[PDB]
Amino acid sequence: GSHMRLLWDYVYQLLSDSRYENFIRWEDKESKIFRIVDPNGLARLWGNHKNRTNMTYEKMSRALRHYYKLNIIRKEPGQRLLFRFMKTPDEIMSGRTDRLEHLESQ
Repeated sequence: GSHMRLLWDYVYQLLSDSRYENFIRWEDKESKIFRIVDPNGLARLWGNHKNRTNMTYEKMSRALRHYYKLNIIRKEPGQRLLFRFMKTPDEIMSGRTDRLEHLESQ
């Protein structure tokens, strides 16, 4: 495509498709809540998307940790790989992940 997906932008695509629901899945689509079902598998998707060898779940979690501050994704109380989108892409693209587009290009 012409538009590269961010890590959070990527999970959306993975979230809505079943072939990835083993790596990640909506827990509550309309609440924008998702569980990372298999982060190891999911990160290989991430590295697959960005065409990187050294892309691990650690690398993905870095992005997530950054997304929290930038009011993108949040972390729930108690669960492991559960995450809730603080905002939706339309809202997030209002400057929050503007800088992000530049680092998540690699």
